Amino acid sequence: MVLSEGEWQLVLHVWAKVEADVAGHGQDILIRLFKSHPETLEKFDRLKHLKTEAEMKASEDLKKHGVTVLTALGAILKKKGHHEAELKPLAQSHATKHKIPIKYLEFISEAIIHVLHSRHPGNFGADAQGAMNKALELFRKDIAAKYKELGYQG
Ligand code: HEM
Repeated sequence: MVLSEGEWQLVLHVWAKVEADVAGHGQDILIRLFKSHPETLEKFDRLKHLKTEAEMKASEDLKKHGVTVLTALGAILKKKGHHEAELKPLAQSHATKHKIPIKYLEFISEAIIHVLHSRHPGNFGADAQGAMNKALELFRKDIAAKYKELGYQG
């Protein structure tokens, strides 16, 4: 797939709001992912022991990681589809080191869309949500094509 430039604008216009608080959004997103789909927390060897949302909220390691995730994703969105170099090292670690199935990337995509919708209703109407979803689907499709070259297609 290919997004039009107006779709990328909608995506980078909300993203600019997210970047006002990268650590807070990181936290929200990862917590929404873990509560919705608890099985995903098992993949994290540092975080696994967390039992409640109160524990998640107070974890400095969860917050540090959320910043790591959003910073990497942001650098990929800002590429506007020309992200092949940024996707290589990411596809290699998630496919052969962490072992993250495509299904899980769909779950965090859902958590990103949930949080933006709650925090940014004015900049995340139906068109901008459709453009964010298209941008994350492009991301998943290109990662999945890389997982298969790497021998994982998980
Ligand atoms: C929007 C998609 C995602 C982005 C952009 C992302 C990004 C990253 C980055 C930049 C790192 C550190 C460098 C590396 O290991 O490659 C990382 C590590 C990791 N990622 Fe992801 N990730 C995403 C989705 C996921 C999901 C959905 C899971 C599990 C459900 C997962 C589990 C992990 C684990 C287990 C590590 C290692 C954490 C640690 O022990 O420090 N990732 N991720």
